[PDB]
Amino acid sequence: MALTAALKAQIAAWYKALQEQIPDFIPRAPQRQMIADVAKTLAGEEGRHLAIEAPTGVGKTLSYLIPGIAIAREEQKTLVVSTANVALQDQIYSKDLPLLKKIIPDLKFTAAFGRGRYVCPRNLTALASTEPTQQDLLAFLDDELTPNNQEEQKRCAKLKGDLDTYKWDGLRDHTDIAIDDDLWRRLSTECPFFVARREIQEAEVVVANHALVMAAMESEAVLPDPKNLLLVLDEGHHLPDVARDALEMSAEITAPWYRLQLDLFTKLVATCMEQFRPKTIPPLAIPERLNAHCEELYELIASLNNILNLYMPAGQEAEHRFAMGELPDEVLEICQRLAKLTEMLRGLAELFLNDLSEKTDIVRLHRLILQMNRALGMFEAQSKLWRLASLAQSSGAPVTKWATREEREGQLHLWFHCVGIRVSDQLERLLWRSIPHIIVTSATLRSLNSFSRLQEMSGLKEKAGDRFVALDSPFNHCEQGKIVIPRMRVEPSIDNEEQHIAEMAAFFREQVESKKHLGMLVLFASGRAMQRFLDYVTDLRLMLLVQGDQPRYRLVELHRKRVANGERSVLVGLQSFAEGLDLKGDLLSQVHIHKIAFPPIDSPVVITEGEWLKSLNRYPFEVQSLPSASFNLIQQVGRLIRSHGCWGEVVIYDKRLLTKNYGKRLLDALPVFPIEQPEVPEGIVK
Amino acid sequence: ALTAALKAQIAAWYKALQEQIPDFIPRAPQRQMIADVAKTLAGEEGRHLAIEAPTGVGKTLSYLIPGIAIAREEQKTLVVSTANVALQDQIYSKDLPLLKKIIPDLKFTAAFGRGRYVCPRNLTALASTEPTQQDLLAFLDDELTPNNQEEQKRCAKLKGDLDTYKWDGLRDHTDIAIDDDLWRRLSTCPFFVARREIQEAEVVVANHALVMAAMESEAVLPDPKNLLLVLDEGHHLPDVARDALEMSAEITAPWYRLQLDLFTKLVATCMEQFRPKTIPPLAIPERLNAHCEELYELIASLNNILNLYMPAGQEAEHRFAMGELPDEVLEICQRLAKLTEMLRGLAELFLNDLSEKDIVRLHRLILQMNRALGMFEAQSKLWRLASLAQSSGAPVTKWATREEREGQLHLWFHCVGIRVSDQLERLLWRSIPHIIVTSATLRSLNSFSRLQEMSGLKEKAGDRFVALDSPFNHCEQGKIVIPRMRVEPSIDNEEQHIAEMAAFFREQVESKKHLGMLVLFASGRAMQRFLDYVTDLRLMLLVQGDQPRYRLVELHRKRVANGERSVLVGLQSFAEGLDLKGDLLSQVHIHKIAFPPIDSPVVITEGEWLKSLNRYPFEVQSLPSASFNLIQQVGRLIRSHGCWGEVVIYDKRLLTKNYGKRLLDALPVFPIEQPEVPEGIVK
DNA sequence: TTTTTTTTTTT
DNA sequence: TTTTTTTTTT
Ligand SMILES: Nc1ncnc2c1ncn2[C@@H]1O[C@H](COP(=O)(O)OP(=O)(O)O)[C@@H](O)[C@H]1O
Ligand SMILES: Nc1ncnc2c1ncn2[C@@H]1O[C@H](COP(=O)(O)OP(=O)(O)O)[C@@H](O)[C@H]1O
Ligand code: SF4
Ligand code: SF4
Ligand code: BEF
Ligand code: BEF
Ligand SMILES: [Mg+2]
Ligand SMILES: [Mg+2]
Repeated sequence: MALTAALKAQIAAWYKALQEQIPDFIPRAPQRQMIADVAKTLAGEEGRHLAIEAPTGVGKTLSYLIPGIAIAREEQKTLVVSTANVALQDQIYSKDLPLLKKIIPDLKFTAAFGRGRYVCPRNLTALASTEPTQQDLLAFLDDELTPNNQEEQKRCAKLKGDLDTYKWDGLRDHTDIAIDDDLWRRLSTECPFFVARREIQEAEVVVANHALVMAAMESEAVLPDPKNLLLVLDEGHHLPDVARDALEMSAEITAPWYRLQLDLFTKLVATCMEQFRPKTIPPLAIPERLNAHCEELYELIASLNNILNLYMPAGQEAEHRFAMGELPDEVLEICQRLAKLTEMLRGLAELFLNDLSEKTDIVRLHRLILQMNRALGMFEAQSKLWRLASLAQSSGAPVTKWATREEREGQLHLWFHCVGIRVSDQLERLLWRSIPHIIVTSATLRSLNSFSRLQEMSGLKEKAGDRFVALDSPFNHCEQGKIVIPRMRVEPSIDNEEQHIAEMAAFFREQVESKKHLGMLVLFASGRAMQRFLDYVTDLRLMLLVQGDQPRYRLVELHRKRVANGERSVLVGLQSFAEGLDLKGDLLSQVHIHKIAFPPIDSPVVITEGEWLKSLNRYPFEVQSLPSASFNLIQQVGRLIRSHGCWGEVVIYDKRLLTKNYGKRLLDALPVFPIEQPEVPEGIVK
Repeated sequence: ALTAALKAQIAAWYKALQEQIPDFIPRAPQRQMIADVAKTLAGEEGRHLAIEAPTGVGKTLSYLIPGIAIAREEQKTLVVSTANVALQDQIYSKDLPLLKKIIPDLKFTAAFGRGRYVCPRNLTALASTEPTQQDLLAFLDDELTPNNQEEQKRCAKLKGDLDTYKWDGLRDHTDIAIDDDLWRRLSTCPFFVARREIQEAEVVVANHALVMAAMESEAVLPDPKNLLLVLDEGHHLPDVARDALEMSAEITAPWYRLQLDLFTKLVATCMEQFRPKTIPPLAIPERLNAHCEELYELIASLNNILNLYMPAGQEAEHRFAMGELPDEVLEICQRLAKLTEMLRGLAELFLNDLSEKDIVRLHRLILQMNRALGMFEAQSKLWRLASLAQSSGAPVTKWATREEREGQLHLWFHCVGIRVSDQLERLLWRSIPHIIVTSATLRSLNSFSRLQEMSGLKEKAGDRFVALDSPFNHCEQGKIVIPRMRVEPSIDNEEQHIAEMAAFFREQVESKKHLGMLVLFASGRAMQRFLDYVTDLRLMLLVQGDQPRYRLVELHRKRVANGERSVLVGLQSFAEGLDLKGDLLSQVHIHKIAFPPIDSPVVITEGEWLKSLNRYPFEVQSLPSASFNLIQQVGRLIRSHGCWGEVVIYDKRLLTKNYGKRLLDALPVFPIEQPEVPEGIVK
């Protein structure tokens, strides 16, 4: 419970070694506060988890890293630091942690990423063949990867050498060679993914992202045991959303495909029995029983195909969302029985998998193990899906339910989808009650000056011993920067995107001509808006580092290097650069914000949530839209001031901050800045 | 900190005490210990304080005065814990009353385990129900029925003294004899009255076992953060700790199959009738059944493996050397730890859900779930320890026992860490802000390293280690009398040696030079045997086992005060904290050097681990505790300036053997006389 | 009452 | 080096 004397001493010595390690170190009261509270929670002195809000630039990273590393070493535990995206992962791994390793020269830290971001060596080799192709029928059936053209081949040769000259580690984000979305789909499914994941076991600090932490809690195969984990959820305000996205379930239900899956599974169970018989035979493994079971399950799937197909236009890609997540009684009945039958088949598959796997006819057995694993995976998905479709509520809210008919290989496949609108109870099972003590931190945790929204979405509760701390900002923003809202003619509506982007490009272009700022950042709410904006500043492309051209944090580095040379450099990007990115002083003195980032509203889950909110007589704009845009605006504005020596301005090109009823509330959530309103040149939409 | 108001207050109380003790003689180490205990308890000087003061210095008042002052200034409960119930009673009926005069608003209570309280229901049944004559209907019911009428009458006078408020309900606080069988039936409302008194008492007088339990089952004491804790006779703490931290759980395969079947059916019935609005994955029937099957198969395998180590179909035992399990058994234990921990969590979750939630049926399910939780708590802790290779830098003792109860055999698995320093660190040292550990025997070979290694108290943590001096003039105040026993106190000579000791003792009584005597034995066997030679002296003997211990002490004091000779005879409980100044005790008879029994699986495994660390087990486990024991025993005699008399030690190995020097050198310097012994007539 | 539109990650 | 069974609790 109580912090040891060795531990407090160790934290104090490291934190003091910081004064000599940041030569321009200035004491920060909230940093000290957050060190103490983080130490208390992680060491098990006062409560379960800590949701601690500390404003942008306070220095939260070192605030949780220092105590976390101390307690990890003393307790022989693993500190897991999770952030919102790979760019912020890279920043912790490449900038914060190395600075801390100057103070702790034996610190061992790694970063963890999902398998999909790692290049596959077989695909890379095939993609980097000098003599690539024939347009053979043989080639068409043998469609192992071909280098589309010669320059792309050259890319793959470069990446292939740089893998073997060890510049590249295997991750899409960790090379300077730009790679295409489709080319990455080709490149990525001993190998870099396993040599990367091996380092987790011996690392004291693992830098992950929230998606990977969610998958890790449910898989239970990527991180160490939860009881041996110290977990910090940096930029924690994204956890519910990520959790909701992690717990979405989708499975194919196309009846002929489903019947074939059941046929194969029957055949596979029987062959396991005849070749590697278990000691006790599962009742469900008896052939008459097993295909009685499979026949009932198939007929249920066929009827659900008929029913769902009556909703959608025959023979076209389509979708149908059930309002309020309420299924018709017949469909719910079917779902409940499918949950039963697919769970039973899942359990049978798991049983055979364990039996075969314990047996470790080695090659024959390995083939059967892989097959049984694939069947097990399929029934796992099924079971989760139908158990979710059968719920009338989950965490006090409906479950979004919808079906799609989508195309692959010229064939339509029927898919069914379920998403819990609220997810708190699942967070309780996967994180809150599984990890002894967790830090949830961010500069934007409170909504309307309350932890109420967060408590509703995450499930964290005072009654369970969760603490909620709101810290102050040490910087005097009015003495360091200014918010500038140009008097644009057009609000950034939907009818005005071209006009507004052209007027923004014009003003921006004079700010570049002003030569007042070597370091600037341009932030957009959508890729389309950004790509559209780049059409107006083409003559400037040499000075721009744009998200998409090189991996995000490699762009950040290039920016740091140019600004250090007295060169004008402009970062252009999206959400990844709008949050957590740390550019001190001259590295970022002018931030351009394209818009208020109101979230998109077209998803089945978001509109089902909207109808549920309205059924509870709550306004969806107030609940699901305005806080998202407020939080985003606070983070974006927060890119500017990172120190008492930071300086400059935040241009916000959304006149609605003064124009609409919600503009006052948005500005009130921000740090206090003087506001200037300069005039705008003519915007020539092209 | 130690404010001026608090210094003055402690000062003033210690001032009034001089008038309440008119035999007062100034005691320097007493003053020192008072200042150190106040400093530590107020937080001024580190974390915890291990302070050794010699026997009789007056430690009780030394820690009581600062503790009460500081506890009162703030809003803390001073928990005074000592080694046994007899010492609890001595603090409660003697010392605390003595400074309650000075502080007439002082509130103090004693806390004991639930086992020491009578269940008023059971007492009522036994007193108000005639013995049944042999009738199956009576047998089938197995209602509490007194074996005979004598027993019924005695339960009736126990109930009369209870309801007349003449008996507090504690086994130790009535003079009516109660054998272990009858107390087993009388006990499970006095217990809740005692706990309520804990809630607003300024001083709570406990024992070490109850503190340990309070630290793991967090319900007997208040929030640790609001506690001041003194551990009187603290040299017992590691042992208590070790004994409390032993985990055992049944693993009988048929029994285990039964328990898993019941838990499965119980979970399903909860699901069907009080479904929690969130289903835990493990509660899905296909998964809970797969889980329980795997668990059962592991338990059956473990049963087979262990049955290979133990004598065939009988009461048996098997201990794993060095606490190292065969690799297959380690694998099984690790998997059992996971599986039982998961089932424990599921039972807890369901208990929480039912509990937060059709009163009669649901109450029934809640009690069933709480028992299931209990069973899986025991299992998961046991396997978690069985899985460890080391705890607190030492092996984990691991062994299985097969015992018979009602015509069937039960298989049990037991684990106990040999060192518990880290567990004491997590449960005590890091849980209470400031703790006094005090005793007359804290150092061993004139160093605090033994206590440091056993307890986990360390300087690094800001724990202080103080050794005070004795004011008393032992050489000018008493003698060590070692008679020339013909036979050593070995094993095939015990009858002979007890007959000689009885003869010498009998002449010491016939001399009439001592009004107060204490006879101390190392075993109940030896004491009972020696009593066979003094039956004619029975009327002046007060013997442990005949009345509760401290009530024997009180009778002893009354008789001695009225000029009648009195002889206390007892064991460990009379050997340590007992205080009899002056006339109450001028002759102490020590039967033996109390070397500890070397019989425990834990003690054997410790012996071989010491050996593998190239340490002589005699030097670490037997001799130091014999020295502490002898020092404490000898320390019963001299309690003051003007105390007088002698300590007869009937173990001639203090002169014959080579550890004799070291035992004698560790005592206060006493002249040693070696008188002749009468012939020993073996009865 | 109010109002709003597409980022990021992993399975 | 040599030792041998008290006490208390969940
Ligand atoms: N006491 C301090 N003095 C000076 N710079 C600091 C101090 N603490 C942190 N920093 C640096 O100031 C910036 C703080 O930013 P960061 O930790 O990214 O803030 P946030 O809390 O938004 O994550 C970083 O560059 C960090 O290295
Ligand atoms: N200053 C003193 N002078 C004389 N007797 C004292 C003094 N202080 C305490 N005593 C008494 O001496 C006896 C021994 O004290 P006690 O606390 O039993 O010693 P120990 O330190 O071994 O526990 C008690 O009766 C106590 O009240
Ligand atoms: S293992 Fe994953 S990465 Fe290595 S080759 Fe097979 S697929 Fe490509
Ligand atoms: S003690 Fe507890 S159980 Fe025994 S009677 Fe009083 S209340 Fe009922
Ligand atoms: F809150 Be900081 F800008 F990451
Ligand atoms: F040290 Be005293 F005998 F309690
Ligand atoms: Mg940050
Ligand atoms: Mg004492």
